[PDB]
Amino acid sequence: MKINDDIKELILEYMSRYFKFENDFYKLPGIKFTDANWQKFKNGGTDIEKMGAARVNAMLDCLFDDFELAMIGKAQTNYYNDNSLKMNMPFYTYYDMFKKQQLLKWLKNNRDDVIGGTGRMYTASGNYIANAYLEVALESSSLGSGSYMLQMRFKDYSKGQEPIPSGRQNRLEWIENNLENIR
Amino acid sequence: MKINDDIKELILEYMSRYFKFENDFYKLPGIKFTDANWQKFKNGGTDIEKMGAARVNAMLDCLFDDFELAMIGKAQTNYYNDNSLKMNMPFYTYYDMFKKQQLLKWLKNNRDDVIGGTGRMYTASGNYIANAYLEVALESSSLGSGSYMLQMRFKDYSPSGRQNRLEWIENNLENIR
Repeated sequence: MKINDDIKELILEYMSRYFKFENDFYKLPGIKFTDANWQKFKNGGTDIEKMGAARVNAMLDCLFDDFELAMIGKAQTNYYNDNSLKMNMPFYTYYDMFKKQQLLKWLKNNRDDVIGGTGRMYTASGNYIANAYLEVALESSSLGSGSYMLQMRFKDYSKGQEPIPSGRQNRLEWIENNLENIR
Repeated sequence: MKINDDIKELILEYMSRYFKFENDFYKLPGIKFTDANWQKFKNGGTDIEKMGAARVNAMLDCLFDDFELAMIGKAQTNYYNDNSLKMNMPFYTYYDMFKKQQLLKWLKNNRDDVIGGTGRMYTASGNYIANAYLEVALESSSLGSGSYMLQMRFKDYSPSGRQNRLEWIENNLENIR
């Protein structure tokens, strides 16, 4: 893992995916940007490398599962050592591809260990964004109390938007039928 | 995860495990402390929360595999929500326990997939500390070019072949942290 402009672009990309209103994110405890400093951050006026470590890691902690933070670091290693990848796509897009390949690996090795659920997002005003993402985990990686060592987040980007069913088998089949629609 | 004093204590603990001489670590590119500022950092004079994000994450990147960085964050969630854990032990100690329990899980449920090898550490003077740690990974998690999605590091405080090195790990569970 390396903090740089690719990570700033990744944060801003994922912030826009989960948060309809930017202030629901940038006013969060641990992040707490003023309206002016937020705009400065979005527009390239603030070097993420020199920003406070707690603030940068709080933005990452909000947007990504801890396992996704490991995937970001592993994706960076692949990206910075592959000239074809750097030539063709920005880092955040490569990360989505790395993450999708991890899900394909889970589905291939043991589809029956793949579980999921709807994820919500806490806002600065003390409310929640319903259906912010689809949370996917390997059941065997359970850490107890709804925690999992291997866990990921996806967003449904289809026009069709096939309703995500509640029920273990129906959800696994939904995932398998919407692989091209989730990012 | 969360950057706080528990992480500063964790960095200092792991730095002491892998680096015989402190300057081999704190003078590294991307970390680059002066002798005076390192002393200030070491004895609570520098707030890690306010330090540069790239510097803090470079210290973490050196000391931990990216999968271990995920384990730190998951361990923090368990630790901050369990009053018995906070009462009895500091965070870094709990993290070693969380990590050890992850290894036991791999040995129990993914035994035929457990691979290992010697890890080396790059120093500020441009050389390598050859047997810095035992590297343990799940072969099926391979990312190509010696990279693995699921990978951990252990320090031995006390062998050729896959099932053999596996038996060494199983016989030295109490000797590694």
